[PDB]
Amino acid sequence: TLNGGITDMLTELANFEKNVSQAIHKYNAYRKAASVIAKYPHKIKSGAEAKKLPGVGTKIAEKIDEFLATGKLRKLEKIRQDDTSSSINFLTRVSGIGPSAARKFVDEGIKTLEDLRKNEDKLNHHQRIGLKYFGDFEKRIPREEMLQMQDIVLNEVKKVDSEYIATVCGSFRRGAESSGDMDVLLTHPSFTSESTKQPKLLHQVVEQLQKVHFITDTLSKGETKFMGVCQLPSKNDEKEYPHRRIDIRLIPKDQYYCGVLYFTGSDIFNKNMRAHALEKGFTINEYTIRPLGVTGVAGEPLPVDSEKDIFDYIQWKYREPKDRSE
DNA sequence: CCGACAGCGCATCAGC
DNA sequence: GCTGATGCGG
DNA sequence: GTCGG
Ligand SMILES: O=c1ccn([C@H]2C[C@H](O)[C@@H](COP(=O)(O)NP(=O)(O)OP(=O)(O)O)O2)c(=O)[nH]1
Ligand SMILES: [Cl-]
Ligand SMILES: [Cl-]
Ligand SMILES: [Cl-]
Ligand SMILES: [Cl-]
Ligand SMILES: [Cl-]
Ligand SMILES: [Mg+2]
Ligand SMILES: [Mg+2]
Ligand code: NA
Ligand code: NA
Repeated sequence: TLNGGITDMLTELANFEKNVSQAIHKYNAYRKAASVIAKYPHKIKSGAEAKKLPGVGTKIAEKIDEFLATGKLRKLEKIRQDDTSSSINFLTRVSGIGPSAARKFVDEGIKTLEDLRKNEDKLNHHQRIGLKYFGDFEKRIPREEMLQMQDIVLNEVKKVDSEYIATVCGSFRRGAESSGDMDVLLTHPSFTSESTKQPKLLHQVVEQLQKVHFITDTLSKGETKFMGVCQLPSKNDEKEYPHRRIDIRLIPKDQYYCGVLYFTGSDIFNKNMRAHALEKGFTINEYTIRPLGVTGVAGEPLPVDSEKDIFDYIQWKYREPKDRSE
């Protein structure tokens, strides 16, 4: 974190374009610049120095010079003062409320935590739970708690069927000392790219986890993806653990590597890798890596038997999960 | 300049 | 009821 | 907002 001041600035600028301006490309431009600068092993001394890095252009370089000289950015100082922008940025922090709903509520005058609570009636199910656990979802999860959660998930899944294989991905698999949430990749021999010999595969698991009171709420749920809430059990007289966000993805067993690659992230890593893939003439999703014909249309899935095989197709040396945190 | 910028599952809605 | 588009995950 | 062709 040699350039934390600069990266935080780029991140605030990113959120602004995302939440207020609804300009996703500017959002990603800022995030890319922040990321590349985050792994830069030197304390940046000038906008020009930073401009040498890919993803950092003239505009961002000018802002870096402003930030390095004054220790702040006028554009942000003004944005921070703007009531609408402020309110819109804040509301988007509730899970379920994005830029559109945020601006929408702000129009109606609903712009504070208090306002949301006195208007639950104006929230869909997901946004309702997000408000309920607003404080909790703001908290980080120490890796030690992730370990306890991992144990519960793997053992409970094993109890449903010994053939299930639950792998904890996301930032956890990347070695992080704390996570924003828990992401679980699920596989079972009965569900392959070729067939679904068994129904309720994901349901059974969700059900069992709810049975033992690990999963407390549901944000969204389908046959292959579950997005909800969970909580570690506390001992007698012991304060309860904060509620945690949990995501579970059931992927075809034979497409495991593409699935684990995707779910391990990071999101920026995935976007960079998938983009590189396109330039190399391939397309990558959580199921497969396919070549791109002359027309540009995806071809048939190429054989994959490891994460490395995917890296090899696009001519990228293998990168351990811990080195994919972009 | 100008087009590209990753990919997709679930919830919700408009139009039929 | 469906399909298609959009918001959200994030 | 940044980049490549
Ligand atoms: O936009 C996205 C979001 C997530 N993902 C993938 C990569 C990411 O590592 C994984 C889990 O998503 P999270 O939003 O949970 N992110 P991550 O676990 O990396 O970080 P955090 O610690 O915040 O949960 O899903 C994408 O491909 N694109
Ligand atoms: Cl944009
Ligand atoms: Cl994105
Ligand atoms: Cl600032
Ligand atoms: Cl695979
Ligand atoms: Cl596919
Ligand atoms: Mg995560
Ligand atoms: Mg997640
Ligand atoms: Na640059
Ligand atoms: Na939100």
